[PDB]
Amino acid sequence: MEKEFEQIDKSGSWAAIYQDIRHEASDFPCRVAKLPKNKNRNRYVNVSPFDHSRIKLHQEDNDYINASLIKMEEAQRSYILTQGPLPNTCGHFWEMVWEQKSRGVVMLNRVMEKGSLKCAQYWPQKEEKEMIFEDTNLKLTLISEDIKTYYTVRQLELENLTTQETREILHFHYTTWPDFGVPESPASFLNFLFKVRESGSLSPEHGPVVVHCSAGIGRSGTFCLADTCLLLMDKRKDPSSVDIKKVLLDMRKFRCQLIQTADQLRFSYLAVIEGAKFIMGDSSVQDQWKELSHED
Ligand SMILES: O=C(O)C(=O)Nc1sc2c(c1C(=O)O)CCSC2
Repeated sequence: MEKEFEQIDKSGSWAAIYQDIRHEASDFPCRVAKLPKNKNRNRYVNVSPFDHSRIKLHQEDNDYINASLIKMEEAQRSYILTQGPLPNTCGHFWEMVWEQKSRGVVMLNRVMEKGSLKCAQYWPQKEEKEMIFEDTNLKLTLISEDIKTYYTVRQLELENLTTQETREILHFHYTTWPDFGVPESPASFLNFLFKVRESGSLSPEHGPVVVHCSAGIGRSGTFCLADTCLLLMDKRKDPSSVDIKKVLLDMRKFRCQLIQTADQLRFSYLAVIEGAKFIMGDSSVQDQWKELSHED
């Protein structure tokens, strides 16, 4: 990837490669997304889940959410990628987290960005003010939170009000990754990815992690592409056998248009190439990312 990276950079060809990926990517129907009744369930008219990998809500009324299951078979990790919840679909989002048995929610965007409300405020910002989502009968409380300078970790309690079963959900909120943008550095992104990893939420005893940005494609695609490249590499301890563009194409079978610009593609190569130092047995790089990232 690293010889590949410098051949791309050297000849200024990131947009054409990105363009090429774009022409190779799958396209499957998104007919349920586009039903008239689901119009207000999609944030963006042109970003829909394919029918074959969409998450169905376990409810008879209307089972649709804008969300897909990215099942990475070789890597043996799955993720749910979803749009930032809308004001009428926060109760569906939480219904999805409960039914799917997810332990973690990775949020890569802010509620407000570039002057616009890119996502609903779907979680409580304070402990005394729980949310009840009456359409899906679910209660959520802020148990606490750890605010760093570029991310915050929250612990949430999700109650299914129908059984009174309770689960803890960890929320990993990256607050300084710009829409259509890249993280400040490979260090700080890697520091963030490894916080999520260490917490256990990626672990196969749990449902798939839920990753969202505002559309569930650009920042989320970038997050997942890095994670999975690094997992692949880990399982074989063989960096040279991971084909990043080929992993992004496999992920694009399950949701359209994963990774939104050519600099996000380029950052993913940066992230995986740096992350490999750690996968290949230099644990010291991890606490270096931590220093560089200025987390406190
Ligand atoms: O949130 C991201 O990282 C991302 O993919 N966002 C996307 S992808 C996308 C859009 C947006 C957006 O937020 O405006 C606007 C419609 S075109 C494709």
